[PDB]
Amino acid sequence: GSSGSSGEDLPLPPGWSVDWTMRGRKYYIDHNTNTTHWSHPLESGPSSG
Repeated sequence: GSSGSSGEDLPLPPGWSVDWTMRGRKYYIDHNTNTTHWSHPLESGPSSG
């Protein structure tokens, strides 16, 4: 099935941007709050809609 809950490339909100570090980790950046998150912002308590 799924590798291991690595990610679902969910539709990031307006203002966010994902980037891979040298090592090879995927992190999401929030330009609205100026903060980073290892896991998707919608995955853990999205509270969007």
